Amino acid sequence: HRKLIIDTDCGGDDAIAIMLAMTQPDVEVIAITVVWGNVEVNQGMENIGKLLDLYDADIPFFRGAEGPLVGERETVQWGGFGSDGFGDAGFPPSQRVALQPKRHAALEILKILEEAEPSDDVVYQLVALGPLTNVALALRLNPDLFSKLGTDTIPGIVIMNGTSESKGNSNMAAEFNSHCDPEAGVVVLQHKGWKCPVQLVNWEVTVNSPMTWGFYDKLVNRQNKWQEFIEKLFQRLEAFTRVTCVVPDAVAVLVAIRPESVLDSFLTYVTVELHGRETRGATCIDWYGTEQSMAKKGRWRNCNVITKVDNEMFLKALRDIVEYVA
Amino acid sequence: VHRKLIIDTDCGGDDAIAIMLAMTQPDVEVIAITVVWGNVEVNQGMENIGKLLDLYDADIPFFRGAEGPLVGERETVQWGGFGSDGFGDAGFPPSQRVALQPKRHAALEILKILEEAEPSDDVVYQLVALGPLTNVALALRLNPDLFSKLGTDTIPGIVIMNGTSESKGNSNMAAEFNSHCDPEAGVVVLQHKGWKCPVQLVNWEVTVNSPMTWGFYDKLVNRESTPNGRVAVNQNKWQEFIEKLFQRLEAFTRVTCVVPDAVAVLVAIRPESVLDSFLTYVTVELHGRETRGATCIDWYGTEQSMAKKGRWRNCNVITKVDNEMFLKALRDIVEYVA
Amino acid sequence: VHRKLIIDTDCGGDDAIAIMLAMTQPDVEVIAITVVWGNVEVNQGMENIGKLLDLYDADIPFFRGAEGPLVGERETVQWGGFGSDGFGDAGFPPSQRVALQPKRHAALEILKILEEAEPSDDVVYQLVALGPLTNVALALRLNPDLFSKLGTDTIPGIVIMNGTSESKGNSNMAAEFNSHCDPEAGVVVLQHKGWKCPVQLVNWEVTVNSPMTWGFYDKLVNRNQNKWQEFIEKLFQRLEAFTRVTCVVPDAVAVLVAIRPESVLDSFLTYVTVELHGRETRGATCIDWYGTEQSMAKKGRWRNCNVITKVDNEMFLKALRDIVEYVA
Amino acid sequence: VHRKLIIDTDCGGDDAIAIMLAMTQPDVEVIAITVVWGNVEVNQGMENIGKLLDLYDADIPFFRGAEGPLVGERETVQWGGFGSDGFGDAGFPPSQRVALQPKRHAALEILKILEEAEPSDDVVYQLVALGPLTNVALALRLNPDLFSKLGTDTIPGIVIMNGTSESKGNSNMAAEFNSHCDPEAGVVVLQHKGWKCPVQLVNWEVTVNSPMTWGFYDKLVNRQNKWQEFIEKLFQRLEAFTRVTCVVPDAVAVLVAIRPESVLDSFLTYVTVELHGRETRGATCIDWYGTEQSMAKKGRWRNCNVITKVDNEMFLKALRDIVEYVA
Ligand SMILES: [Ca+2]
Ligand SMILES: [Ca+2]
Ligand SMILES: [Ca+2]
Ligand SMILES: [Ca+2]
Repeated sequence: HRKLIIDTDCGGDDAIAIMLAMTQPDVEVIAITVVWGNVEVNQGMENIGKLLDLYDADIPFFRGAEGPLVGERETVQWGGFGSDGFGDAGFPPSQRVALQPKRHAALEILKILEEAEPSDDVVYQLVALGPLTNVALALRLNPDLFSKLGTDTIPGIVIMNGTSESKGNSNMAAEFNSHCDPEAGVVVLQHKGWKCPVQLVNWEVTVNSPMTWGFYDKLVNRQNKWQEFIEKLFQRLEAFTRVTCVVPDAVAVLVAIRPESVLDSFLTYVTVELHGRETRGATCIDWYGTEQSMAKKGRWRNCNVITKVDNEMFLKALRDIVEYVA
Repeated sequence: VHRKLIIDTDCGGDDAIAIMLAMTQPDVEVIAITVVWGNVEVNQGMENIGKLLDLYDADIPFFRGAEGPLVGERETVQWGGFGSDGFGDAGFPPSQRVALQPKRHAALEILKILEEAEPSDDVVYQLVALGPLTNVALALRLNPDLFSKLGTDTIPGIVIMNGTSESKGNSNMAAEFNSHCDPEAGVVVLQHKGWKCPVQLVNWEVTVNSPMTWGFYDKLVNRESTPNGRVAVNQNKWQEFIEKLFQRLEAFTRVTCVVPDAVAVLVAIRPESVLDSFLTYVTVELHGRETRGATCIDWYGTEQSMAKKGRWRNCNVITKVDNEMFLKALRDIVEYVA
Repeated sequence: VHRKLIIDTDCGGDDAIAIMLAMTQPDVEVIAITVVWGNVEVNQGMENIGKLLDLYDADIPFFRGAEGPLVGERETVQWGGFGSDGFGDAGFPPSQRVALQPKRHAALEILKILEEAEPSDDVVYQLVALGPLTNVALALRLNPDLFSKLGTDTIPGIVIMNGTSESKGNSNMAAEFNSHCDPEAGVVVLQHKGWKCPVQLVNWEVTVNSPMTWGFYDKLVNRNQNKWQEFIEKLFQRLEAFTRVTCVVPDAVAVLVAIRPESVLDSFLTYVTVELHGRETRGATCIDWYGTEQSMAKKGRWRNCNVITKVDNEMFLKALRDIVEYVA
Repeated sequence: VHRKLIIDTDCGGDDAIAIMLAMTQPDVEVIAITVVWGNVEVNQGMENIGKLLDLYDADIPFFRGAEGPLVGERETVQWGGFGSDGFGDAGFPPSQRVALQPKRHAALEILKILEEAEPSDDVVYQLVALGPLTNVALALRLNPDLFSKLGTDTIPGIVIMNGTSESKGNSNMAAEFNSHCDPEAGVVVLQHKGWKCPVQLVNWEVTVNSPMTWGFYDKLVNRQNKWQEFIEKLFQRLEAFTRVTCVVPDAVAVLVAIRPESVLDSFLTYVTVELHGRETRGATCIDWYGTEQSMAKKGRWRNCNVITKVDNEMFLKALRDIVEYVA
């Protein structure tokens, strides 16, 4: 049984990803932590509330950082999902928002880790679907508790972050979440004491595991109440971009909870550039480094670069979202 | 007007003189000491603060903070001017106070103090930072709103010993130690929205400009001679401690002795000691090769040019401190009766 | 179309194969070889070119160029894959051609050749750069206008073995050797206004994707030799001992792209530049994958560079095969 | 000692006063003027030098140099303090000298001059740089060895108006214009091995500390002769824009080159230019506390004399000498 903390900036693919986690057996989302990114934290809170209304779930969700770990944001809000990142769909506003605790998301990660009881029946995982600010902030406050995540075998942290080929979608080199907070990425990747290397679910690997617009049409039944919500959520994205639809965060959640969906990967040293002009936020990957090269430069195999996900397993998981009975 | 201070510190020789100055001034109360990495490691820092509070018998609580920069490995080296422990290698008796202290991270303690703070016309809270800004930045990103509880519209909420005014760097060619230790933290502090008063930047050059003479020092610690020659004759426990604390620094460098952190504490509690300053936009360079940690100052920026760049006057660069008031405050340390 | 090539080079093992390729292809004539620092120092490079031209008894002139980057000390290290002289440590007889060469800096020679050139659609001049771009940048800064004499509206004037398309850096984590050697020079080349055709970027990954097999190599070198095969066996002997299923010969791929444009099976035309200021990414190749006409105009960007993504391996092997079968 | 100067310039208002100072001093001869981009474009610059030489009837040759930085697009803006042409928008008659000038790029002219230079104890050669260092850097990478012909063991071969001593940047927060214009070029000049004497750095703050008064200026232009009339016209926009003191930085640099006794204070140490900072690109980095052992450990040496005080009295007298010149 997996217990997940999902850290998110609450866009359309974040919603599909959360839906995937909540409709999979032997998985329980125990907290949702909101971070700035594609929409502002206040709007994010509203989005999560609307998504949890749909499920009637009593999962607690928390306000996190409104900007980067260090300095003004150097990225722009995309707007691909619409002005609220959620379809501008007219969902009824949620009464869940005001009920939520005041605790900063970072302090909540720590509280959950503190209260966590790892055994072989119950494993805890953090999946990060937005800029890493909340996670970095928690890490520098109490680094030790992060060893409670994962197993020697099961990854404690999976992140939707960076590139494997520096096809940047934010600047020329850097992926959005990474570019949003490069400092936070360094803190996550440099951290000592993960039980398993960070799993890097990067842009290119999600591009190569998309859904077809044809598949989408069938998903949304071109109706039970889940398909209706997905149609409304994706309506702006659909008008703006529609042969394939890339749903990155959902790929990340799939990697976390079905590790067999990883068909190919490369375990090596990875870090984030902080200081370049065109390359701030770039993912730097030691492709050729030997154990002897790394020792010399104080590197180590800290990151598993995911290079191929099983598309078939992904589609089935999406299919499972719309067939879910509580 | 009573001041309640939080002092964030990396626990070197000049940090000790600064805390001594805060603790011996009337209408001032140090309510918490938060320890940060810098010239000594946090563990050693804790031991230093404990030895300093033994001297006073003070029950001020102190807290372990960050062991390294906000982001990445330290890019500075430990100076060693005050000795291997940054505190004289003097054989002070180890303190029993250390083990008694609460486990709380220093950052969470700043937030707790701010949360419990009850500012009024008669009570003002101030944060004086005497080391790398890591703890402060960390507290700031967790709960930025609480920081408006510091200061008044008139009295500065934050005074930092940090940076340069002329980029005479003492860590690399351009950057001062504390700034260079954690440039990212400095950006967080200076870019923060909602300080009641601009950050007061007590920089390297203004502290160099307000030093003590070795001759003054000799009198501070009751060395005399004639007769015959230089020896301490009837030292109080404050002078004895100061003599032991500075003994390595003295052997390494000894006409003037610069005590930067003490100057910053003076600025915080006696604002009339600021003879000259320049209010403008200041930030810290994060990305240069030779200039990482540099203090960048908008010397010629107008209201118009700052508006167009998303700048504002966020920092008061202190350029002259009253040396006479500084010496008197040091004098007041050795004359203190509880 | 008769091609006249200027080959700028740091005179390593793959540089030699590349030059051999140019010199054994019909309707191609190498008219100058300009030497640049890189995997070997300029003096050693001069010696290498001399020994290669001895083999052919070619009277092609060759020139000393920059001994270091456009700006600052080198931030790369000499690889040593081809041996201590970058040329097999093979005991080739030293060349008498070296002392005969003109004193002219390589940069000023590029300018002289461009000045004397009569370009038409029958006779095209092409610069192929196989090393750090120092000499080219330096020439470009001094007389940028003359560089329009290279190429056609159809045929590329400049082809460079440079950069990555995927930031699999072989010098630091992100940057390829030639690019990391001189990132400033790379910006000068890619930012230059007035190329008739975009710069062709023969990057690391595309050359990795078009290698030779060690088996192919054994046949190339006949495994009763001829003089070309003997020289290739000796040139690659250290590389072979150090690394030997596939052998990557990047500079040869670049020369192939310059003289047989039909070997480019796939490419992407967009805006490309080189990072100057990153800590881990100095020398990185920055490629505008998603740039549109609207986004590029706002950013002062334009489609300046053709990123080569697949070369025809079959055409490549045939061209290497043609080296060892050459009769003057 | 007879001095032979090459003056590298971006042709603004203080560049003109500076060149006028060089041309009106005894035992000085300007033998070439090399034009570089900066406050005005090279084409405009050429026009300006031509108008200045018309005034003197001088047959000094001048050359077109770099239109932009050594590497990448300019990251600075044209100031416009001296007006739209950097020269007063004054209506000076256009010069017939421009079309006569050789086509040689300025960089290759520096090399030709150095190649033909004949140093002796009677004749010393100096390069004074009054703009972005692009031309000088470009000449240095092409043929570094020739640059040892400049100077003496005692007399500086290169004097530059460049950088800051206190990082009071007038282009960004940290950097001075010329330095910010071309940081890469500054590294090339400062890192060069083989100068006979350290580079003399005539920086922004020391020139601010040796200005002229507007009152002095009034007396200078006779508030009249052909020299004064020209100076009044050249400074007319600057005067309307800014007018107690008027800073004339390039003139201070020329003064330091030709009257070394005007340097009242300086500090010899290791200096370089930041290439990679966001806010500090173009900053002057100075090793204030470096020692002989500390510098050796880090591959540094004393490559640069940071000028910290110039004799204002000597400066004013030299300006005074401009308007009293008889050929
Ligand atoms: Ca997201
Ligand atoms: Ca301190
Ligand atoms: Ca090569
Ligand atoms: Ca000028």
